[PDB]
Amino acid sequence: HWGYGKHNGPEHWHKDFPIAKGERQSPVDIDTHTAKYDPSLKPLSVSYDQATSLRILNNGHSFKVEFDDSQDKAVLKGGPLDGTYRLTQFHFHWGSLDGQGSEHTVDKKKYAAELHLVHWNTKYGDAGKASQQPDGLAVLGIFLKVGSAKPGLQKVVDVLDSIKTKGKSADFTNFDPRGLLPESLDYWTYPGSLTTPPLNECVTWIVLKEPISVSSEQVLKFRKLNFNGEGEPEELMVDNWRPAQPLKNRQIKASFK
Ligand SMILES: NS(=O)(=O)c1c(F)c(F)c(S(=O)(=O)CCO)c(N[C@H](c2ccccc2)[C@@H](O)c2ccccc2)c1F
Ligand SMILES: [Zn+2]
Repeated sequence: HWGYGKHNGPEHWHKDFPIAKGERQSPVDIDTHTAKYDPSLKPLSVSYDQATSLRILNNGHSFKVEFDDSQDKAVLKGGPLDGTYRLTQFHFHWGSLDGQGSEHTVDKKKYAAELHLVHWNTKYGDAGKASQQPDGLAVLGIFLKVGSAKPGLQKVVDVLDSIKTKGKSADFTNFDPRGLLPESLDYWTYPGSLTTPPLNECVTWIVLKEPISVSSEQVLKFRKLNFNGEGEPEELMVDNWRPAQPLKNRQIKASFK
């Protein structure tokens, strides 16, 4: 099946998912100098106060924390969005070393990791149906640089030893995703896709300008996860990022400057 290695990695995905070479694929390089400031864009509304995390799982591609999205509890609205998007999960992409790991890049700069908070448009009723629509999903992307620790990430890092291999999961309640956000909500936005198969072109990307800093010890815990199930050969889960794809006929908009 698909993955991130030489024989089944991003350059191979188009064979099973031909949209991989489509007109609105993600991630992209964000050219800060040619993004267009749009003074008409609204501030992003991030209403995470009633978030209810439920579980964390290693799916053999990343790890993900899943939320109760059966009611409006943790939602994203405003910015470039029409209507209300419900948070369903977050996950990360990261590198084998600190100089790569992010999917979006900024002026060709790669971060050590990128956090994706995935939300679905409540007019579509569920994430599956939303994934089939051009305005189905909004993904809030946040870059991680290595430096000071992020205290609000610690609860995540400390449970990862319990989900080392593909298919392991644990209950994971009362995690506050507000503790992963940087101070600023300034952002770039463009229309794109999921960055993993099936690569649906259904995402409004909102990528925050300000990275969060995480420590070396925090990212080192990510890199101890395994892609494999227990009892297959050990392959560390690292470099689970798709590289920048061509922008094609898109303009990236900025909320600032
Ligand atoms: N970088 S990305 O944001 O594009 C991305 C990922 F990188 C990613 F790893 C996942 S994943 O679910 O953790 C394993 C690969 O599916 C998902 N999950 C998909 C998803 C979850 C919740 C809501 C919408 C989409 C995936 O599970 C999916 C794909 C297609 C249709 C429904 C669900 C994902 F969206
Ligand atoms: Zn992602």
